[PDB]
Amino acid sequence: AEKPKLHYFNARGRMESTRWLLAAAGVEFEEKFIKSAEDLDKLRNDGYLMFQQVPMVEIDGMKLVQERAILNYIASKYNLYGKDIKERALIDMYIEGIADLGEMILLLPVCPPEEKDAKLALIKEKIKNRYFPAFEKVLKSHGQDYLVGNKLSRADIHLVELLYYVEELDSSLISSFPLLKALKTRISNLPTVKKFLQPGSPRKPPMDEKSLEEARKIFRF
Amino acid sequence: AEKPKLHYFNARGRMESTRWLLAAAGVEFEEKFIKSAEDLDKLRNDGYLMFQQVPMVEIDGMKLVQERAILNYIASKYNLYGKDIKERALIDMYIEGIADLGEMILLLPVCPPEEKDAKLALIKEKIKNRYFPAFEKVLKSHGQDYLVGNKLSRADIHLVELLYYVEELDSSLISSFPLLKALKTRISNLPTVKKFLQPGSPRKPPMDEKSLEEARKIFRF
Ligand SMILES: COc1ccc(CSC[C@H](NC(=O)CCCN)C(=O)NCC(=O)O)cc1
Ligand SMILES: COc1ccc(CSC[C@H](NC(=O)CCCN)C(=O)NCC(=O)O)cc1
Ligand SMILES: [Cl-]
Ligand SMILES: [Cl-]
Repeated sequence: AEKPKLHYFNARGRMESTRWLLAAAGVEFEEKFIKSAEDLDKLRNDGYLMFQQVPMVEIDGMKLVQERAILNYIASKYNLYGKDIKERALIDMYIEGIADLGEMILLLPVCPPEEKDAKLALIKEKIKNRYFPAFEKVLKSHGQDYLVGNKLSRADIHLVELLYYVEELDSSLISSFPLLKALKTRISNLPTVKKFLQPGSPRKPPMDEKSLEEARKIFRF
Repeated sequence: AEKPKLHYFNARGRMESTRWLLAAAGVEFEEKFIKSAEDLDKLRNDGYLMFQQVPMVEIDGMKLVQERAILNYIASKYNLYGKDIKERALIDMYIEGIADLGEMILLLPVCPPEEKDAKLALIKEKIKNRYFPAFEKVLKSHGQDYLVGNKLSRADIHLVELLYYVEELDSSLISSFPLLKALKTRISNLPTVKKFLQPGSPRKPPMDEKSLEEARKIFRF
């Protein structure tokens, strides 16, 4: 069973959701960490990166770049993309909202320092008034344990990953959303996810100033 | 089955790729233009916008928001998403690179005035050195008339749409990419696309200063 190989630097960034999804699905992977700009250039010069960027995942004979292409593939392969085209639409709608919020959070430390305070406030406003109410409403609507189809899907995994990041940001933000809290708990207790959340897994820590500088070095921004 | 109904303002923006894809698929659709902040607020208040944003498309009983959710559903529904999981992986990689370049171009007029010139220069370098070479290389690899599976897919439609925007930016950018020029011609001559390119279709013009101010008042930015 040829192990997916994840090409990225040693940090969450744009590869972390893939780590979560693979782990949730019970899929053992290996990581090849990029440690320098010359490591990145070697991947490029070797023809591994369609758009000269990473993440790249070697899986099932493909060299897949673009986080959404990677995740869509994994989700479909491991039956985490719902049962039909209509369930996929709900899943897609939900996870695209999750991705918008996740992007805001991801880029927050790369924000011009003069914009950081207002943008943090905007994110917190959006969490409390836009995103968390949307997902709370979906869960309340059907009263089922999962977002879509009464069955585990990538939507549950991606939302719960985001809930962990929001907790890191401000642990109060979830406080008025009991159904999200309950989903976090249930999903975090699934054996594959529980193992991923335990010390020693490939799960990556929050990116510190230093890891961010290693990114600026490697990717030249 | 209802005719799909597209909720957006009367401009390209984030709904235009949906108009291209539906039109290319031969699917008749209706539009309901938002003209004020109040129209948008009515859709939000009445519960039809999961994340309080448009585009929203009413299709097959869903109120689908999020452009990628909308496009994924339409592509699957109309057999424009390839024939298997690995073809979808190529399609997704391709269209995610298209979206990255498209997003840059979309947001150019909303750049601070003093950053706009430098951002245009960077977009032009990326077109010439990163994106056009990637898609040229795909077309060269198989020499076929379509990007994937020797069959029209969403990737051909989204690519050709982008080639039209690039042409507006600078008609010289494609000049050294003969296979891209040929794809633009062929796809533009497909009966459905031809009709969409002709007058009187739902295709939208470039956004001018007056349309941008309309967006600023409806969406409050
Ligand atoms: C705040 O933390 C980070 C750390 C790294 C990155 C950059 S991820 C590597 C980058 N890839 C992309 O931008 C892919 C997006 C596709 N939709 C990359 O490879 N950059 C090199 C380059 O663009 O030349 C972003 C936020
Ligand atoms: C350069 O021209 C434009 C014009 C309008 C828009 C905004 S499109 C409407 C907006 N939707 C989104 O941002 C959707 C993104 C989901 N990934 C919207 O509804 N904004 C109101 C709001 O966010 O409250 C963007 C560029
Ligand atoms: Cl990516
Ligand atoms: Cl959207």
